[PDB]
Amino acid sequence: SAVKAARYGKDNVRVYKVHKDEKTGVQTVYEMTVCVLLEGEIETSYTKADNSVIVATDSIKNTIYITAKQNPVTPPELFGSILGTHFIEKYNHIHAAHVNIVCHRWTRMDIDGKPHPHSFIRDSEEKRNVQVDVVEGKGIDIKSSLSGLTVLKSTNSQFWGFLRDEYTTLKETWDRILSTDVDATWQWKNFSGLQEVRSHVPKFDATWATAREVTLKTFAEDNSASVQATMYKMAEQILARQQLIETVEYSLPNKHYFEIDLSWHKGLQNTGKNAEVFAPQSDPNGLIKCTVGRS
Amino acid sequence: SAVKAARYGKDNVRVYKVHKDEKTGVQTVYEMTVCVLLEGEIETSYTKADNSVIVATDSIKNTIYITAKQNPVTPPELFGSILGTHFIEKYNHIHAAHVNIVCHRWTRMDIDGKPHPHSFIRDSEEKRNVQVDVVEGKGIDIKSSLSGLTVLKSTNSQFWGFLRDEYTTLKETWDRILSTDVDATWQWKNFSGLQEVRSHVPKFDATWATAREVTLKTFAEDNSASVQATMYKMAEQILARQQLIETVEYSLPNKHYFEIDLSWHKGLQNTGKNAEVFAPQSDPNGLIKCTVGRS
Amino acid sequence: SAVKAARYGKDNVRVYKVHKDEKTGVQTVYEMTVCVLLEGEIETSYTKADNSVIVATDSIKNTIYITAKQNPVTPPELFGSILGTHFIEKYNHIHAAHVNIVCHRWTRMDIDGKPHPHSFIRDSEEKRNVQVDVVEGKGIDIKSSLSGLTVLKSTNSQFWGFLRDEYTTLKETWDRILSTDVDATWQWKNFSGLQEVRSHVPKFDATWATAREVTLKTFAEDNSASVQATMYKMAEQILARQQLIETVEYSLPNKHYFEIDLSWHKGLQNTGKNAEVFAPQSDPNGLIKCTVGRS
Amino acid sequence: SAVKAARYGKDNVRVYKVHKDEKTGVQTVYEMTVCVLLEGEIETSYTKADNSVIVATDSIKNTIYITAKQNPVTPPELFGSILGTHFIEKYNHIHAAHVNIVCHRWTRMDIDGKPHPHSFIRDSEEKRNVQVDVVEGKGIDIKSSLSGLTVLKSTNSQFWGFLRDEYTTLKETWDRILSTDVDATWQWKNFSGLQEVRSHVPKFDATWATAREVTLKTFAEDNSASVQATMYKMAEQILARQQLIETVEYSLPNKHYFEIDLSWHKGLQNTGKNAEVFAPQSDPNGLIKCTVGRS
Ligand SMILES: O=c1[nH]c(=O)c2nn[nH]c2[nH]1
Ligand SMILES: O=c1[nH]c(=O)c2nn[nH]c2[nH]1
Ligand SMILES: O=c1[nH]c(=O)c2nn[nH]c2[nH]1
Ligand SMILES: O=c1[nH]c(=O)c2nn[nH]c2[nH]1
Ligand SMILES: [Ar]
Ligand SMILES: [Ar]
Ligand SMILES: [Ar]
Ligand SMILES: [Ar]
Ligand SMILES: [Ar]
Ligand SMILES: [Ar]
Ligand SMILES: [Ar]
Ligand SMILES: [Ar]
Ligand code: NA
Ligand code: NA
Ligand code: NA
Ligand code: NA
Repeated sequence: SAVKAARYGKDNVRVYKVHKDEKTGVQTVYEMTVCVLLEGEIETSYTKADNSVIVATDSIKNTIYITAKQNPVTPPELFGSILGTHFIEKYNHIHAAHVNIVCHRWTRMDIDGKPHPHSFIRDSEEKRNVQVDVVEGKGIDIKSSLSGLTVLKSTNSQFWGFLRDEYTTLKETWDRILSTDVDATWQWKNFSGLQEVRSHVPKFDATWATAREVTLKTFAEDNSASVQATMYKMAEQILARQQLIETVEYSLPNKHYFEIDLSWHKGLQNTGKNAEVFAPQSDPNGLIKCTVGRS
Repeated sequence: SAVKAARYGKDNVRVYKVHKDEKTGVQTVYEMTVCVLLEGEIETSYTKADNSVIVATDSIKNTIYITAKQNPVTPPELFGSILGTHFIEKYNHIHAAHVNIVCHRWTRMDIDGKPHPHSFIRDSEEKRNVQVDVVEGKGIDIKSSLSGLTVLKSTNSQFWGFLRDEYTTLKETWDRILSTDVDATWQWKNFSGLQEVRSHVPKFDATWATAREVTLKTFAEDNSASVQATMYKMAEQILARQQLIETVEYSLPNKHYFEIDLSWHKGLQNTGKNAEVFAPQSDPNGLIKCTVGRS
Repeated sequence: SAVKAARYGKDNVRVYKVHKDEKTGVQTVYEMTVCVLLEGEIETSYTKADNSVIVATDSIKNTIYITAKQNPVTPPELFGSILGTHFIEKYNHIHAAHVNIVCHRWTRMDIDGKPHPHSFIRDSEEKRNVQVDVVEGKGIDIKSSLSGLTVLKSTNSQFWGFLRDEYTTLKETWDRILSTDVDATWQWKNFSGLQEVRSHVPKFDATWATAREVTLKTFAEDNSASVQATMYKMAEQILARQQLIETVEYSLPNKHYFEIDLSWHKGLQNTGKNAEVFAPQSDPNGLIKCTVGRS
Repeated sequence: SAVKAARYGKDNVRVYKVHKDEKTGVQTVYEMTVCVLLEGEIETSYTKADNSVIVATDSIKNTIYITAKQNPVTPPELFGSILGTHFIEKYNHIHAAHVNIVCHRWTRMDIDGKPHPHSFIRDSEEKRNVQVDVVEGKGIDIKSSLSGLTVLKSTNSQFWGFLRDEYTTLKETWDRILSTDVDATWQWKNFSGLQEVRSHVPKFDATWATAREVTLKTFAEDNSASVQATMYKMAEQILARQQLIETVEYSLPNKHYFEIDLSWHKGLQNTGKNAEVFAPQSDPNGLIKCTVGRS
């Protein structure tokens, strides 16, 4: 047998960084979880117990904290590119660095209507993520995402006109609840290297803001024919709003809220126009995926 | 052998309710998870396979949905009181109903600076909870809480002058990170029954808002001597601002953020006044608890 | 305002210990998660920023590791008793130590039908737990438990003859699935102190083994009238088999498996005697509790 | 813009099936979680609100329960192939069915040393999984796996000879703890369709048994030079033992157990040969991946 593929490194590296403006006393905090996996001429660590080719996962962990000390950790697209570039440049025999970052929310507190200089709240488990693949000779491939953005609308969702056969029980509806956990990913044009990533740094925060704003507005305002039709509208707007993105991907659960027929109890009316009380369904869930690109 | 205590019922009952204003078109959503456990003359269900005494957990589930249909689900102190009162009043042999409610956040979306009439975001995993114990002959005992309120301050936390002996390694500090998940409970004066709960309804939302505001402002503004000293100031203020509360209880983890000595690497300075990059510790954690009452 | 209750210490302390027999080469591993909370004359740490009274949670953490180094970590009732006794004996102003231990399974691997000397599998998420409350002047109160013991029987469960009224939809059944996660606790007679705990050491492993054996055999063999009736028979037998236990407590979810009527599809029969395919329900769940003591 | 890729369906479908031998009274239970995602000529559901092309996720859920009623649910490779084949054959415009199955453990109880006819224990959260991709014109691609197999050895693990530079702090060791959660995947030769999958049905259970046996024996017996070197030995043995597999993939966390220097406390010796008490590290973790094929 032979090694067809291999990658290794350190996962679940928790990092915090603080910025202190000594002039204003304003502090800004950043918290992330980092994974770095390396590829290269490392076959022999698997086949021949040749540890000489292994940059120790412990050393990869140290390198994450050192890089965080010596560079901005924002935007995560840039930090990931710096960290990935370090490994392929430092080590002749390392040819790819795969850097995943989950960014945790620390939103500045407003106390008596003024932003507090050094106190933060985790407003939601919503994440901002990157996958940065730094490949020697093939530049830097960046996927950006937001995930765990949990939303519900109580009307202006519909689902009718779907295929009906001997497997179908679902009633058509012209008025339902729609609730999802938004996972939205935008795939950047290939970058030639760290210089080109740096040249575009402001577009990262901007495009995340756009993706989040388009997601929330389209969800709120679309009189939805389906998850499919609504998610496509989000993707096409994001593409129209950032030329450097090639594709937008959505992965959306349909988190069902079922009507509860109470007519067995004192003729209580709680269906159709009378529906007030619903049973949120933990499982199963619809799962709807799309990747949208330019025509 | 004999039954010394027994309670039974339905846990993890997910409930959603919508209110629709037909004049303004504005919709408001409520989502909770409910547990109801019953006590009474039920020992024979355990000792003698006497199911005649069981109000089926399935029937308790139906009753939660029916009660939500026929009553306001807010504030949760009132809904719990109504639900618990139902069981002890309806069934001669049921003498206690223990109602736990977890309220899930659905915060109205602002789209283009305007509140949306029917679109919501889960803006934190923070919960608002009640435990309502309805006991025949002994009234209604309510504990109200907020939980999952995750906060961090980057400075204006200290920990020095603790006991130092042969078990002590911790360095004194005059400037550290403090981060916690706030679990805060306020225990109401005993209520005689549902009428007395109804007479205090506005105080529930008001006291929750006070508890949250005091928590956030005190956390942000206190130059903290310890978790102990800071949580005590929160509890004090809440007691001073609602005379119908007997006690305020805090349970606070100390979610440690450790400095990282990088001086082994090219003499990099990242401790004391140079500390920028920290290692968030998943475990272990300080756990600090208080119950504060009136002098 | 005044402190009515306070306790503080270190939670989520992960501990591993290995025993190595140098003669046989056989190694034995223990892994636990420990929480120690202290009470005593500590109110001034809350009211007056008086840290002089705090045994640092960091120091409690060190003490857990040192105690594990200097004593057996098994049975957990003994280790907890030793750990708790340390704090109240060492520190004049500490009057109570509350020790919780979760024991993680590391079961020796059988390789080619032979027990391996140093290789282990986590063969369930089932835990063995203790809560050891060491209170100066009032001895040592131990609750022992098994939890996370997940079981299912496919028949020989029934539920009929429960109360039927206008809230009732549940059909009587003489043949259903029963599945639960067993949480079983046995409360020991108060011990005068560490000497008395040491005098009963063999009874801890023996009573845990009895509790587990009775749970499994009674679950498997009882033609169950209800969760209530089955859990009571378990508690009875355990009380009858260890006179040093005062009470046995069960907390059992009813993890519902619902029949699926498929008769709408080509007249497929999948209910009653034809029931083969079921929908496991994540939520809600029955929750049935008992505490059984001696007549 | 345009749809580059799309797939949709139902996730987290919990299924239970029982087999009853009426002759012997022996019952056998199976429990799984199923996901089915469909591809085909469905672009217009996204682009034009054309729901005519949507087989409702609700209908996909019904189809899972009907297929489970009408077919064996074991081995999961076969059930997945039947379920996937159903969608591409039933619907002209559906061209691929992607079927993921997680199999949950229900191990028959031994009561007084005899296997019980209808009582089961969940021995471990270890899963057996399949990914079955049924693609019209391109046959059936099956990945089989075991996951969540949690193991530890207390010695006969080493890690020395790794690269040392200005980023390295890790001490070489000739005797450490090694603990992992095994995720092992074997990729089958492409099958032309359901007939060819059926022709190989016994190899599925056999190859799972082999994979699990090789994993446990190699882990227990290898005097490990690294995770890399040990996982490669497992993969090469599985390939040698089943000709119909093309690749074996392992993904292994290195779940670190750190020594605790206690020499600051009464010169306590707990390092190197004296190491008894360790701190299990929740995070970060080494992550080591390999895909092995034939040379
Ligand atoms: O088995 C190991 N492999 C590695 O790559 C590694 N790096 N640090 N420790 C390690 N252990
Ligand atoms: O065993 C049971 N106990 C109960 O109290 C119950 N209620 N519904 N189903 C039930 N099953
Ligand atoms: O605020 C704190 N309280 C404590 O009791 C403590 N112990 N270690 N660190 C601490 N921080
Ligand atoms: O938005 C929806 N899309 C679907 O594909 C679907 N299927 N059932 N319900 C549904 N809702
Ligand atoms: Ar960070
Ligand atoms: Ar959507
Ligand atoms: Ar609700
Ligand atoms: Ar605090
Ligand atoms: Ar241990
Ligand atoms: Ar039971
Ligand atoms: Ar199944
Ligand atoms: Ar391994
Ligand atoms: Na390189
Ligand atoms: Na009553
Ligand atoms: Na004492
Ligand atoms: Na087809």
